Amino acid sequence: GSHMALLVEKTTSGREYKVKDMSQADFGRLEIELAEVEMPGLMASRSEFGPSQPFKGAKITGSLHMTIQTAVLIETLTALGAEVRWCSCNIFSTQDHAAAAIARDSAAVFAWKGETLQEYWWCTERALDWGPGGGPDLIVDDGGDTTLLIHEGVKAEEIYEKSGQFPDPDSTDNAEFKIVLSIIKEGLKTDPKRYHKMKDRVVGVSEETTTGVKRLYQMQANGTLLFPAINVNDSVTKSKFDNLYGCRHSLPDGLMRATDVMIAGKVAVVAGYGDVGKGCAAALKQAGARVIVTEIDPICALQATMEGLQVLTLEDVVSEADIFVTTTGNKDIIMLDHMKKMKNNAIVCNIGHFDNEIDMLGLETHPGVKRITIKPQTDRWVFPETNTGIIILAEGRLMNLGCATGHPSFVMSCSFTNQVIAQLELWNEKSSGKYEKKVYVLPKHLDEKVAALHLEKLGAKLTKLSKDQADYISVPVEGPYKPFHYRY
Amino acid sequence: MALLVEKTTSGREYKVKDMSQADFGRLEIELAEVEMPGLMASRSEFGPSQPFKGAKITGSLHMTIQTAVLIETLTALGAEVRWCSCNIFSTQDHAAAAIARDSAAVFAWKGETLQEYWWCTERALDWGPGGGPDLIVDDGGDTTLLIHEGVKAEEIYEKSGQFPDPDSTDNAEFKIVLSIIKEGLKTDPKRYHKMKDRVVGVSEETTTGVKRLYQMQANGTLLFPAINVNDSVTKSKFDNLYGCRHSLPDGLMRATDVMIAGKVAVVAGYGDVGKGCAAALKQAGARVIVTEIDPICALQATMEGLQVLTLEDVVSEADIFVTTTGNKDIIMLDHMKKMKNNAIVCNIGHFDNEIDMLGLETHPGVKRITIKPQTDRWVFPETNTGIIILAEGRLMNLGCATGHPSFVMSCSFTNQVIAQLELWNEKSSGKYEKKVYVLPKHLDEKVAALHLEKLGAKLTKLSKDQADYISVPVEGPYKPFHYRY
Amino acid sequence: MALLVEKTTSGREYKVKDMSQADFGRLEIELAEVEMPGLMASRSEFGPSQPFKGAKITGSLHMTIQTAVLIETLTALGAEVRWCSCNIFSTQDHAAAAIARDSAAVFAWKGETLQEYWWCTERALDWGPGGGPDLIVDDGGDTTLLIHEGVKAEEIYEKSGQFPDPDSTDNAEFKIVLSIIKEGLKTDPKRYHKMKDRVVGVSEETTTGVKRLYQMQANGTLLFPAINVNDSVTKSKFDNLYGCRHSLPDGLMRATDVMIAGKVAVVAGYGDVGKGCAAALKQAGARVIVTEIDPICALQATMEGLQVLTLEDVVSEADIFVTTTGNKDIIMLDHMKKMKNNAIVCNIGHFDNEIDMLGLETHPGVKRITIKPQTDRWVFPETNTGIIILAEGRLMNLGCATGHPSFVMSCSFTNQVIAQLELWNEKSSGKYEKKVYVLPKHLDEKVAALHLEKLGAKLTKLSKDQADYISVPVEGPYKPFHYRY
Amino acid sequence: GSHMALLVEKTTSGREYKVKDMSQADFGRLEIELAEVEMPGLMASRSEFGPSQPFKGAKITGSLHMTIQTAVLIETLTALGAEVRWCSCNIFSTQDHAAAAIARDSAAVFAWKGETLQEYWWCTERALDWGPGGGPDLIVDDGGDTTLLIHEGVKAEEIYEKSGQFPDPDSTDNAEFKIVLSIIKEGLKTDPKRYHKMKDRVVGVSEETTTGVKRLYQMQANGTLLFPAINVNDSVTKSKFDNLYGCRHSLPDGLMRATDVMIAGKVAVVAGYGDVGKGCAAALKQAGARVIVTEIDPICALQATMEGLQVLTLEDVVSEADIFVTTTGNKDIIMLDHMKKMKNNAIVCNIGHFDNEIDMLGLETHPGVKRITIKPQTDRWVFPETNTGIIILAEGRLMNLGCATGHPSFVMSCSFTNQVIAQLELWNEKSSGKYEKKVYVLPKHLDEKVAALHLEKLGAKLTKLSKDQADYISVPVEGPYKPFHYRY
Ligand SMILES: NC(=O)c1ccc[n+]([C@@H]2O[C@H](COP(=O)([O-])OP(=O)(O)OC[C@H]3O[C@@H](n4cnc5c(N)ncnc54)[C@H](O)[C@@H]3O)[C@@H](O)[C@H]2O)c1
Ligand SMILES: NC(=O)c1ccc[n+]([C@@H]2O[C@H](COP(=O)([O-])OP(=O)(O)OC[C@H]3O[C@@H](n4cnc5c(N)ncnc54)[C@H](O)[C@@H]3O)[C@@H](O)[C@H]2O)c1
Ligand code: NA
Ligand code: NA
Ligand code: NA
Ligand code: NA
Repeated sequence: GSHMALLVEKTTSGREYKVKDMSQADFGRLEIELAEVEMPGLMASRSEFGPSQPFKGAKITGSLHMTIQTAVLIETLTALGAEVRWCSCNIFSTQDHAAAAIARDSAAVFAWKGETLQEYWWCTERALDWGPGGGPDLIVDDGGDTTLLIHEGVKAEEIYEKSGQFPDPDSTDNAEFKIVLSIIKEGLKTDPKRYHKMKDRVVGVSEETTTGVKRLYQMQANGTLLFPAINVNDSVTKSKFDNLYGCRHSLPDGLMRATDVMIAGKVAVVAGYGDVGKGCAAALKQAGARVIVTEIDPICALQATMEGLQVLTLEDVVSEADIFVTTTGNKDIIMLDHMKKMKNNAIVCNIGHFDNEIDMLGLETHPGVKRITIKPQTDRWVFPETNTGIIILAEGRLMNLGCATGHPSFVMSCSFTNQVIAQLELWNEKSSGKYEKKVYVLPKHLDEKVAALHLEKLGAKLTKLSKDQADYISVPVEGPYKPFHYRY
Repeated sequence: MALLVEKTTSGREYKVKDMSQADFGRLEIELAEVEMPGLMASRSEFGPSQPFKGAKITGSLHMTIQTAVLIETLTALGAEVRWCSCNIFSTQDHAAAAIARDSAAVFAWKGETLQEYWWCTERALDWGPGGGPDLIVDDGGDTTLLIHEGVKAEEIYEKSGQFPDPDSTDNAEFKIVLSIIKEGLKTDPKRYHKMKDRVVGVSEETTTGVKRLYQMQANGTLLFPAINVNDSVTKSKFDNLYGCRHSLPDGLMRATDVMIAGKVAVVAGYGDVGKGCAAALKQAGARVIVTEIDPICALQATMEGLQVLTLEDVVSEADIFVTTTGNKDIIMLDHMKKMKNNAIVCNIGHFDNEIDMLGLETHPGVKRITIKPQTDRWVFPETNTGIIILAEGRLMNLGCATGHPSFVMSCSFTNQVIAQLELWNEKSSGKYEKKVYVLPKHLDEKVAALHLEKLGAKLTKLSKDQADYISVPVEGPYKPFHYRY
Repeated sequence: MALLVEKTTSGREYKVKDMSQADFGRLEIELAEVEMPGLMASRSEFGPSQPFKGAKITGSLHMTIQTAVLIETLTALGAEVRWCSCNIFSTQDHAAAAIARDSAAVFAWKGETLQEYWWCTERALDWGPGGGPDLIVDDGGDTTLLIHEGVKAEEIYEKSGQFPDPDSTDNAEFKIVLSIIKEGLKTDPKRYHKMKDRVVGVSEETTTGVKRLYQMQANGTLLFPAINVNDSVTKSKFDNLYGCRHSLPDGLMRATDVMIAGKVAVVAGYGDVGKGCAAALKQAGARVIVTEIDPICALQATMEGLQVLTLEDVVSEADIFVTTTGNKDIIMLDHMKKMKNNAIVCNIGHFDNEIDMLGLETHPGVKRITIKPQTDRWVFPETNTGIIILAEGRLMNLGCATGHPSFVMSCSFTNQVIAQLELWNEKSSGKYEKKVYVLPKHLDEKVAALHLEKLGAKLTKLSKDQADYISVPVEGPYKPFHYRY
Repeated sequence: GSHMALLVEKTTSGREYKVKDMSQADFGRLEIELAEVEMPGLMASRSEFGPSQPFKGAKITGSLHMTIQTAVLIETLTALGAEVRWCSCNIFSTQDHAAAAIARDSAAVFAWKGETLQEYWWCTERALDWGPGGGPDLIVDDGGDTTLLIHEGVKAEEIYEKSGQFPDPDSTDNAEFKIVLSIIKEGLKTDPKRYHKMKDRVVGVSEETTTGVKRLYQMQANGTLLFPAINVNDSVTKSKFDNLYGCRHSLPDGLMRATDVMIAGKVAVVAGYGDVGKGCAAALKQAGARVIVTEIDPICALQATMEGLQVLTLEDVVSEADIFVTTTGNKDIIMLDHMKKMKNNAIVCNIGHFDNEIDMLGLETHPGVKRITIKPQTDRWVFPETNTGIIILAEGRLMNLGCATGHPSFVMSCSFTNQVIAQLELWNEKSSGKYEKKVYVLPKHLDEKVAALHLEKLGAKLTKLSKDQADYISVPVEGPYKPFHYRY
C-alpha cells in the first residue's frame, strides 16, 4: 500500500464512496430540493414510473458530471428501483456538495472537483466495479470514457487470455492513455475477466454528448461496438436545447465567475458554429460583445452571417480579440503559435471537449513561460517575449462546468428526461432482440413527450388540433407532428 | 384582360399586365443579379455546356424580379421556358414584362382573378401540339395538382364518358379546376396522359407542396419523380426563416404603415416561417405571442422569451395577427369579431384558408372598404368596428410587398437549378423512381459556399489531420446525414 | 406644374399634385387617427373651447398622412391653416390632396424642384393683404430662415436701395432664396417686417433647426419666441430614435429591396437618429459599423456590441451607408469612388450635404441611371462600377418610403400642439421673450401618459407615503430637471 | 471591554485595519493586477497626475463597496499622494481578498463580507477616525451613510455642547438608527468635537449613487448641507454606463451565482425602468426571459413598451412571475401581501437601495414563516399557509454585490475616473471659494474625457472633425460636442 493510495470509504450502511467532504451533504440536499422544482420532466418520471419500479434489480453505472442536476437524475433512477454507482466525466466538473448528498443518501459516488488524471481514471474504475454480484447492466455515459475503458479492457483481456501478457504503458506516448493502460494492467491482477463478464451482461449505453456519439458510430462502423447504444444527444429536446440554450446560459456564467471580465464592449471569437457555438455566440452578442465566428462548414458559416456575425479565420483576428471560445469537438483549434500573438490578458477557453481544442501541451513547454494561478481554474500564463499574459480557464477543459456550474437545472431536465427514457427502453427490451450492437435514437413521440412535460412549468399553453385540422396536415391529434427529417 | 395570348415579334406567347414596364423590369433584374451570386455562378459553370439545350421547362413560381433571374438562368443554360405565377397577387408586373419581352413565355400579372390564375397555369403548361413540359418547377403544387387531377379525370372519361362535376366540391376554387379539366376533356381527352408520359420530373419549393408530394408517393398516385427542394438546409433554414424575417415587416409597413414597436403581435405557428416572423416582430419592438400545436416548437418559443398561448386568450388584445401554419381554420370569423378596431390580420403561410375569408365575406351585414390594393378594412354590423385584412388573406409578403429579397432567393433558387439539372441529366438513366428525393448534402453545402464570398465570409480549411480526427473529408460533407443545423 | 395657386369652391388656395387622390388620403387619415391618440385626445380636451379661434398658422413640415392629422387637430381647435412641406420628396400626395380639399391651404407635392419648394414656402407664408401668420410650425427652419433673411434684406434695401445678389453665394439653393427675397423687395419691401411684427412665435421640430435657433438667440438676431419641440423627452427619445428604427429599414427595402441580413452597414453618427438606425440594421442581421466624433456616443456604440471605426477604414467593405449626423461632408466623392459595385448610400439626417451630391453630379464622365423615382445608380468612368443613391441624398425615410409611423408622430405632434397652444395662449402676456424655450416636464409627461392606454400599459400609482419618500408629487413631475432618461 | 468588542488590528507598519482574513492579500493582489488592465481611465490618471502628487497631505475617507474595483480606485488616490481610510457601504458587498490587499499594502480598511449592522456602523466610524492629526479632508461616499453620520454627529454635538446631553436610542423605533445614535453617544465620550472639527475641515464629498445624490439635494434644499458636494452619479459616463450596462452584467451574475436558475423561459418582473431597471430588463430579455416592467413614470413606461416589454402593476403579475427585481430607490415595492401570492421558489431581489424595497420586516414577522438558509445570501422563506417558499437574495440588500461581485472593472473605471476627477477638483479648489455648500456636477469636457480614456482599450477609432465641420455644427474640434441639456 502506497502512503497516498486512493481508498474507498463506506457509509454507515456500507455503501462505497470517495468524495471531497461528506460534511457538505446537507448543503447538497438543500440545492437538490431546489433543483427538483426546476426539473419537472424528471419529477414526472418519478410519479409515472416509481410505483412500478421498472429498474428493480438493475445496476447502473454512470459518468455524467457530478452536479446538482445529475443528482436529481441519479435519484430518479433510484426512485425507479435502480442500484447506482457514479463518477464524473471531467476532473473539474463535480460539485462537491452534490457528490456528498448522493454518497450519503442514494448511491456510490467517486468524484470531486479538482481530480488528477490518475484519480479520474481510478474513479471511473470504481464506478464500474460492482464486485462479486457483477454489473453494470446499464451505462449512462457522457463523452465515452467509461465506454472506452470497457472496450480497451476487453481487448487487454483477450491478449491476456491468449498469451498471458499485460498492457505496457511504455507502448504509448499519450500521457493519459499511459494511465489507462496502467489501470487495466493492475485490474487484470484482481479480476482478469471483469470486462468480458461486463460485455456479456451490459444491456446498453446511453450517450449524452456529440463527441461521445461520434465515437460510438466509429465503433459501429469498424465493428467493435460491444453492445446497444442510444444516442441521446440527437434527441431534438437535447441537441436543440441543452447544446444551444444551455451554453447561452453557462458560457457567460463561466467567464464571469472565472474572470469577472466585462463582456460588453469586447471582441469575442467563437470557433465553431454548431449548436454549442450558436449558443455561445448568442450569449456573447447578447451581452454586448462583438462576435466573430470561425468555421469549416459553409452552411454554418452562412448561418452566422445571417445573424450579423463576422466570419473569419482565427489568424485574421488573433491579435485583436479579447475572448476566445472553442466549440468544435475538433483538435488543434488554438495553437501555441496563435497564443503568442494574443494581447495581454486575452481570455482563452474551451467549452467543447477534452483538453486538445487548445494547445495546452505546446503552452506547457513554451520556453520561459510562467504559469501564475490566480485562483482555482483561472491561470495566467506569462510569455517572456512580451511580458504579457493570457488567461486560460479550467486548464483548457470544459470551462462552463469547470469555472461555474454548467447548465441550469431546467434545460438539464430536458436532457436527463431523455436519459431516463433511454435507460428505460434499453432495460425494458433486455430480452427482446430489438436492439443490436448499433447506435439508435429515440422516436419522435418520446422527444415530443419530453418537451410537453416542461411546458406547464413555464405556463405555455399549447393549442389542440381539431380532427379536421389534424387530417388536413396529416398528423394525428396527439402527434408526432413533424416529419422524420424535420430540423426544427 | 382579354384571355387571349399575345406574341412577341419572334412568335413567343405571353400575357402580362403591361409590356411597357419591361425597361424598368430589366433595370431591377440587373441589380438583382449582383445579389444572386449562386445563380450567376451557375450560369458561368454550366453556360458553356448548355445542359438544358432542348429542354422545355414549365414553372409556376411567383413572377418576381428574383424568379426572373432564375428563369434567365435556365435560359442561359439553354432551356426553353414557360411560366406562370403561383399566387394571384405575387407577380411583379415589371419582372413579368421583361421576361416576356426578352426570355420566356409568361402568363402572369398582379391582381389575377381565380379564373385568370388557372387559365395562366394552363397556358404555362401548353407547349402546343409538340408536347411538353419535360420539366416542372413548382411552388405550392397547383401545377402538379392539375396534372394529377387531369389524368384521373381522363381515366374515368375514357371509360364511362363521365365528366368532372363542379357540384362535387364546395370549394369555390376547386370548382374552377374541375371545370377547367372538363373543358379540356372536350378538346383533348389525353392531354394530361401525354403530358405525364413526357415529364422527367418536378422540383417543388415549398413546405405545403412537398407535403402533398410525399402523400402522393404514399398513396401511390405520384406520376413522376419529384425533388423536394424545401428541405435542402440552404432552403428551409434560410428562405423560410430569414426571408420572412425580412419580408413580413416589409409587407406590414407597406400595406398599413403601422408602428410595430409597442404593439402586441400574435404569430400562429413557430416552424421555420413562424420563427422568422416572430423574430422580425420582436426585433421591431413588438411583444410577440406565439400559438402552437407542437410542444417542441412551443418550448423553443418560450426559450426565446416569447409567450405561448391559445389564440382565444389574446384575440381582443393583439394588434397584429400573422398565420404561419400551413394548416386551415387558424383565424375564424368568431375570432375576428372579437378583435379590436383596426387589428391587422394576415397570412404568410398557404393559400387563403389559414384565415376564414369565406366566413368573413359571407357574414351578414359585413362591409368591405378597400383602403388601397391589398389593404381592406372590414366593418362588422354588431360592433361597428373593423379589422384590416391584408391581400385578401393570401401570402402577405408577396401580396403587399415584394416577398423575400434576392440574396436569400438565390439560395433557394440555386437549389432549384441543381434539382432541375439532376432530373434532366438523369432523364434516361432510371436513377429516379416515381418518388420524392432530396438533394445530397455536398450540393446543399455547395449552395452555401457559393454565397459566402459576396458577404466576405472566410471559411477555415481543415488540415488532413483535423479532418481525420472528426472523420470527415477535408472538402466535406461536414455533417452527419441527420444533422439539423 | 404651373406655379399658379388653385382654389377650392370656398375660395381656399392650394397647389397639389392631384386632387383626385383626396378620397384615398381620407381613408388613410381615418386609420392614422386611431394610431394617434395624443392628437385625438387634444381635440376632445380643447375642441369645445376653440383656443385657436381666430389664429392663422403656417406650417412647414413634411406633408404626410401624419401631418394631416396634426393639421386637422389645429383646425379642430379652430385655427385657419396654410402649409407646405419641408422637403422636396417627403409629401404624400394623397395626404396633401385630402387636406387641400377638406381642411387647409396646402402647397406641396412629391418631387418638387428646388424652385418649386421655395415657391411653396412663400405661398404657405402668404396670408395676403390681411397679414399673417400669427404662428409658425417649422421643421428644419427654412421658413424661419426665410423671414430672418428677408428682414435683413429689407433693412438694407430701405436705406441704400441695395438688393440681395445671388452671386454672393456659391450655394445653388441659397441663390434661389436670395433671388426670391430680391423679387419680394420689388413688390413689397416690408413684407417680412410686417410678418415678424405679427408672429407670436415658432415651434421647431428638429435637431438641426433647433440648433439654428439657439445660435440666433446667441447672436441676438432671433425675431420672435421659439419653442424647442425637439428636446421634449417625448420627441427626441422617441421620434428620433424609435421612428428611424422603423422608417430607415422601410426606406431601404422600398427603394432597393436589398437583403439587410448578412451585410455590412455603416452608420455615420450615433446620436438619437444613429442609435435608431444602428438598432434597425443590427436587428435585421446586418453587421453595423458606427462612425463618431463624440467619444461618449462612440463608447455607447461599443457597449452595444458595434464596431467604431473611421469611414476610411470601411469604405470598400460596407454594403450600405447611412448618414445621421446633421453635419456636412460626411460621405465625399473620394469615398464614393472606392465603394463596391451597388453599395447603397443614403442620408436620414439633414439637407443634402451629408453626402457629397455636388461632387458626385459634377464628376467628369459620371453617368446617372434612374432605376425608379428616388433610386438612382451612378456609374463612374474610372471603374465602370456604380453606387446607388437614395432620394438624391435627401432624407431617405420620407423620400423613399413614408417616414415615421403615426403612433410615434403622435408623440412629436402632441408636443407641437401643446407648444402652439402655449405661444398663442400667452400671445399678450409677455411671458415669452425673443428666446428659445422648452416645454415643462409635466407636459412632456402628459404626452407620454396620453399614449399608454392605446398600448395597454398600466402605470403604478405612488402612495402619498412613497411620493414623500422620493420627494415627488403623486401626480408628478417624477424626475429631476436634468434627468436624461 | 466586551469579550466580543470589535478591535482594530495594525500592520507591521502600524496602519489600522479590520478585515476577514489578511492571508487573502496575495489573492487580492493577483486580481487587482488583472483589474488594472481593465481600468485604463484610472491607470491613465496615475500616469498623468502621479508625478505631481496633487493629493499630498490630503486625507481621504471613503465608503464605496470594498471590491477589487474599489481597490484600484484606492490605489489611484494613494498613487496621487493621498492618505486613505476606507469602509464598505454595504454589509455584504466587500470582497475579502480586495480588503486584505489594500489593508496590507495601501490603506486602512474596515470591511468584510457578512457584517452585522452594528459592525457596519463601527466600520464607518473607524474609517472616519483619523485620530489626533484630524481628518478627513475629503469624502468619497456611495449611498450617503458616511455623510449622514457626520451630519447627525454635528447635531448631536450641538445638543451636547449646549445642554451636555447625549443621544438616546430609545428616542427612535428604527432599529438601524438606534445603532447610529448609540455609536454617536459612545463617540461623544472619546471626542465630543469630532464632527465639528470635521465640518470645519472637510473640503467636499463626491457622491456616487442616485439615492445618495437625492439625499444631498434634500440637505441643500433645507439648508443643512455642511460642505460642497460633487454629484458623480449624474456624469453621463456614470449614469448612462455604470447604472445601465453595469447592471446588465451584474444582475444576471447575481442570479446565477445565488440560484443557478435558468433565466430563459421564465417570467421576470422589473420594478422600475430608470437606468438600473433598463439595464436589468435588458439582461433578462437578452437571456430569454419574458420581462414585465412596473413604473410610476409614464415616459419611462412608454420607453419600456417601445422595447417590446409589457408594463403592468405588480398585482397583475405577482402570482405568475418567476423572478422579481427591484430597481426603484423607493420603498415598499414588494410587500408581504405580495409575497404571500408568489409561486413556490419565486426569486425575489433588490438591486436598488437599502433593504426596504422588499418588505423584509413584514416577512420576518409573518406568523409561522420559516427561514431556511440555502447558502450565504440565498435564503428560502417558507410560508406555512402553502408549504411553499420564496427565495430572497442578500436579505433584500443589493443582490449584485451581495451575491456576486457587482459591476465589472471596465465600467467601474468609468465611474471611478469620475470620482478621481471629482476629488481632484474639490481638493484643487480647497482655497478658491468656487464651491459652496451645494451640489455640483462635473463639466461636460471632463465627462467626454472619461469616455475618451476608455476607447483605445476597445479599439474604437474616433473621427476628427475638420475645422469646417466643427464650424458647421458650432462646436470646437476638441469638444465639448453636445449642448448642455443633451440626454445621450
Ligand atoms: N410566404 C412565404 O414567403 C413563405 C416562405 C416559406 C414557406 N411558406 C409557407 O409557410 C407555411 C409554413 O411553412 P414552414 O416551413 O414554417 O412549416 P413548418 O411545418 O416548419 O411550420 C408550421 C408550424 O405550424 C404549426 N401549426 C400547425 N397547425 C397549427 C395550429 N392550428 N395552430 C398553431 N400552429 C400550428 C406546426 O406545429 C408547425 O410548427 C407553409 O405553407 C409553407 O409553404 C411561405
Ligand atoms: N429623417 C428623420 O426622420 C429624422 C428624424 C429625427 C431627426 N432628424 C435629423 O437627423 C439629424 C441627427 O439628429 P440627432 O437628433 O441624432 O442629432 P444628435 O446631435 O443627437 O446626433 C448627431 C450625431 O452625429 C455625430 N456627428 C457629428 N459630426 C460627425 C461626423 N463628421 N462623423 C460622425 N459623426 C458625427 C455627433 O457627434 C452626434 O452624436 C439632424 O439633422 C436631425 O434634424 C431626422
Ligand atoms: Na448549473
Ligand atoms: Na423582393
Ligand atoms: Na409613415
Ligand atoms: Na465585479
